[PDB]
Amino acid sequence: MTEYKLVVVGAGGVGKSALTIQLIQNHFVDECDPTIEDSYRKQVVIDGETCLLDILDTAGQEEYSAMRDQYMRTGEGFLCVFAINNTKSFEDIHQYREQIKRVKDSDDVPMVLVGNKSDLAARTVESRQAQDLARSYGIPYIETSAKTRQGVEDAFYTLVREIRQH
Ligand SMILES: Nc1nc2c(ncn2[C@@H]2O[C@H](COP(=O)(O)OP(=O)(O)O)[C@@H](O)[C@H]2O)c(=O)[nH]1
Ligand SMILES: *CC(=O)N(C)CCN(C)c1ccc([N+](=O)[O-])c2nonc12
Ligand SMILES: [Mg+2]
Repeated sequence: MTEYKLVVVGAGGVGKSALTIQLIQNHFVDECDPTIEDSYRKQVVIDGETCLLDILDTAGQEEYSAMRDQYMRTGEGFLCVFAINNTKSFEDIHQYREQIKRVKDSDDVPMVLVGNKSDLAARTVESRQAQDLARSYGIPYIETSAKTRQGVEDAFYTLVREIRQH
């Protein structure tokens, strides 16, 4: 079956695992082992195509992992995630993208910028700010909540659409 290899990167606590697990298990986790990193597979129909998403949910851990290296190199699309109530997480984004540009040796990597925790009445990073970080990158911005699923399918499926047209 057609597959897409997706990688989810971003600062600690942005909700990378929560997003993954909403897409896959259709529920919210109120917390998660902050340190665990693996890939999960998920069947979805996207734009009418039956396919599998193989999603490495990264952790922040003191580098080297061969598995992590393998996904950073053969991964077709990256979700770059910050939380909209955490300005440091948003500032970090450029480190994550830059590491992806290095491992993929390209300025044109299927990516999507995700502002998670859109449910919160806690916003510190304004939407237009992220629109502009994304536009400058030439990639889409999408705001999500793992708590309510708003934007989640859209984050992932826009990423697939970016992998396809690459
Ligand atoms: N309100 C809210 N909390 C979230 C959301 N996503 C994650 N969280 C919380 O943020 C914390 C970090 O989540 P986690 O998935 O471990 O983040 P990770 O370190 O990026 O994998 C946990 O307490 C989650 O319950 C979200 O969309 N909304
Ligand atoms: C942060 C955390 O609680 N974990 C990494 C525990 C295991 N999780 C989140 C997990 C395990 C297995 C599968 N799976 O088989 O597909 C998951 N899919 O989303 N989260 C999964
Ligand atoms: Mg995690």
